[PDB]
Amino acid sequence: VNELERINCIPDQPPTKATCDQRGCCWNPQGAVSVPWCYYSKNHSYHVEGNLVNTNAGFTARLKNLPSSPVFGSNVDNVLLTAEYQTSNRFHFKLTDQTNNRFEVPHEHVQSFSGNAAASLTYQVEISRQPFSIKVTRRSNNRVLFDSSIGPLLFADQFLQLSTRLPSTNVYGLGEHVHQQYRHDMNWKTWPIFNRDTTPNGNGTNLYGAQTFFLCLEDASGLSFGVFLMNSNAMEVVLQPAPAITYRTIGGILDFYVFLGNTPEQVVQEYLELIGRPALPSYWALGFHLSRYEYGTLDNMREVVERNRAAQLPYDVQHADIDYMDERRDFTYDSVDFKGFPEFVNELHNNGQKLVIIVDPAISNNSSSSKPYGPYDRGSDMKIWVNSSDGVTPLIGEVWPGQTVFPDYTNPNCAVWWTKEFELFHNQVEFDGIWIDMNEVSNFVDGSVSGCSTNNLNNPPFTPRILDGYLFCKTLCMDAVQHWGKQYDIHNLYGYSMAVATAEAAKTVFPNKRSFILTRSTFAGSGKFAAHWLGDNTATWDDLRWSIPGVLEFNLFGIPMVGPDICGFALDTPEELCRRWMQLGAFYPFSRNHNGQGYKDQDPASFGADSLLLNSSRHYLNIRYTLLPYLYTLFFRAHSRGDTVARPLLHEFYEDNSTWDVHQQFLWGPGLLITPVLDEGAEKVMAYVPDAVWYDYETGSQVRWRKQKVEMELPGDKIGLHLRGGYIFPTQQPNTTTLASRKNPLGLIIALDENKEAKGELFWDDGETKDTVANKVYLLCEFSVTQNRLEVNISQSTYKDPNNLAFNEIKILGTEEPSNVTVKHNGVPSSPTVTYDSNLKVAIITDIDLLLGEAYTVEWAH
Ligand SMILES: *[C@@H]1O[C@H](CO)[C@@H](O)[C@H](O)[C@H]1NC(C)=O
Ligand SMILES: *[C@@H]1O[C@H](CO)[C@@H](O)[C@H](O)[C@H]1NC(C)=O
Ligand SMILES: OC[C@@H]1[C@@H](O)[C@H](O)[C@H]2[C@H](O)[C@@H](O)CN21
Repeated sequence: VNELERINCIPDQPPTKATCDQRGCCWNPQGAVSVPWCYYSKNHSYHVEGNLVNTNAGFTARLKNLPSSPVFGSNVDNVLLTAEYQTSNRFHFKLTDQTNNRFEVPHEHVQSFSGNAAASLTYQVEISRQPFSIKVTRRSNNRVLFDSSIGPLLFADQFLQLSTRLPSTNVYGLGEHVHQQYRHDMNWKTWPIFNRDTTPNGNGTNLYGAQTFFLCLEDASGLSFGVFLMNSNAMEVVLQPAPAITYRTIGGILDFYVFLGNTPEQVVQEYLELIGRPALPSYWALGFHLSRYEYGTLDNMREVVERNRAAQLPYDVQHADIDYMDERRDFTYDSVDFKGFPEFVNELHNNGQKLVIIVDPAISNNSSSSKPYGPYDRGSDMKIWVNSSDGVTPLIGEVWPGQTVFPDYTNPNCAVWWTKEFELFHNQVEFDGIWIDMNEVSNFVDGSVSGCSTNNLNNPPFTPRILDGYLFCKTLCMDAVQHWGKQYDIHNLYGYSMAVATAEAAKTVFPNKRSFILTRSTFAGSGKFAAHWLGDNTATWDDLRWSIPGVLEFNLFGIPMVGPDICGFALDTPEELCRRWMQLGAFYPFSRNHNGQGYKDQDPASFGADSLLLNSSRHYLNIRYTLLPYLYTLFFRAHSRGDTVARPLLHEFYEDNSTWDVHQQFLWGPGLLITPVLDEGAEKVMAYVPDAVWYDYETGSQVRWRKQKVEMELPGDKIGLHLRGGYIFPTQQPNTTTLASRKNPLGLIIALDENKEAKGELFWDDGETKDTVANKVYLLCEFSVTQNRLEVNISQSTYKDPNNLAFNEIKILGTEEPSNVTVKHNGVPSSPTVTYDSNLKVAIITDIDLLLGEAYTVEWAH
């Protein structure tokens, strides 16, 4: 056994020969650092008993345990393998207990399979009998993708483990963590996964969400595949240089999906096809959001709002944190500190702005005849709380308002209750969206106000290396009881269930509107319902750098609307950091400056009406807003097809191995390259320029760099922004709100490729109605340039914007001087103004009016 291929048989303690011998494993203390001294023997685990049986979907096999040591308790003697050839690109297999029903994730989107095996499979499945192994190969090149034969199958009631070899070290995914880099360190590394209230820092702990998806780029051809484990129990993922990955979980079942694609993007599309594509957001959510913990008073909030508005900051959304509430209790506001809250809501609305309020799951149990608290009374009446293990008594914990009960969002009735609470509150404060927080669920006491009983749920035979090392730390007892089951099994599903229930509530509170939901805790599929922010970061240069892979990873998980707290939540933010963070932050798909309690102000206009920071912030935010039709179309593609929004360079340039570990730059979709300065004191960035024609966004000039590392000069007022030749970018003159901005003239940026051609698209709908895509009430158009000719084609034309929108400017990059510019509408002509910069090779066509929704040909000569 090559030492990189050793599968650690002692994950639970310092390795000894005595434990090694008791477990029947192999002992060799002479490897390098982290090489397991004790590893599994070559035969051990399960064997296929009898023949595989063909089914309509695929096949089943009976696996029988080869007796061995009972290390982590009650082992499963007869295992059923059920394999389903679900589509040409998606293989599904599950290992279950043959004679006992086990917990299986009650996912809202994913349905059980009742089909016939798909035809024309891009993969082949090979089963070995003695001992059991499952292998999934790519048919085209027989590349082994999944191969369990590197280690055993382990299947005890509270310890399940399967490993797979990997075809490369190009592995991206898993969460929620601060991985610091984007390409996984396949050196010996364990990542624990269990939804936990913890700090995203340099420690690499489990965080707020649970994301088992990873994608592997096989080689420079782009061939890629992905793996998803459908399991909501505590677990860890062990990575090793074989290269190999081991999933180690403490309940449920091993329910695996293997996705094949021809590109990394297609793998993400295959994954999101299964778990659920992200919601199309409200167009205003794409705007800049402003927030802080503890304005303290409405007057303080109003003062921040008005200095930023006075600064002409693009600024769509104001968030109200727990200081709006009466003593930190849901569905109230402070009648003294926040007196006039409803009038302030009207002010926001009249300014073209939106209010997002924070809401917490945990509900104060402090209610009496003399001082009723409605949310609690109404919730008790309905019996929708999480119960202690007796199954009848609501579990009592402690969060912001003191002692609290916790809604059971897995109960359908709880969503009815939750909806009515929002209905009643909306009648008082007309908020536009909801920020759901602390929904892991988080508890200021461990378990409950009286702790948790010592038992196998609260104290299991094996605990993954989760922060603190106890499941119940800062959350509910594992034996707590809910509709979908015991907390042990469904803990990782609380934030997901809460997002589902909050979207249900939006059906009533915001009829036929998308609204906006921001969630802390997530599970696979939460993007269908909500955006995410990366939690309680810190105002440091490390945190600025770590933001990028975290953003890219959530785009793989199908939560493309993701970003950090710009400028850093904890700590006073240095001006230079916040300036660079705001430059970068204008390009996070979710863009919010948020600040923790008590720290110095970090809202852009607090640095000075004339400061370099405010000026730069406004500049790059005006650029973000200009490119909102482009961003919005990318979200339309993420919603309808499953594309990423913030995208790794390698997803576009996978043929180029120099892009495989790039995590300090990213793309918006296929065509905009963002290069932030990420280092203190720096006015330069060491950057990678991919294999394409690139144009400086502001000047339009073609860079001379192609396929190489560069020192990009980026003074304190700049971030690198380049447009990819070959792409057409729809724009819209910006305003301080998207309400206003959406009524402005549009533009096209045509960045020509080496062949003087370019292509693009634009999606347009009302920007807020739910179902516009499903119901085909939208405009979709395509732009193509092939020497001397721009064509605007209309493929879907069932929405006409009432604001007479039209492209009134076309900027062509990398062009020779255009002459005789003709504009035809269905072949019918019809002279635009043409301005030309011979040094830069930029033409701008103005005095033109291409109505959104109409087909045109713009023609020119040279
Ligand atoms: C919690 O207990 C109440 C009775 O107090 C009951 O009506 C409800 O069904 C219980 N919920 C669960 C998940 O057992
Ligand atoms: C920008 O928005 C304001 C409202 O705040 C509006 O009055 C103004 O006319 C808008 N700009 C354009 C170009 O219409
Ligand atoms: O509402 C109080 C704070 C917010 O300011 C913060 O963004 C959020 C984090 O999840 C925790 O720090 C708790 N929440």
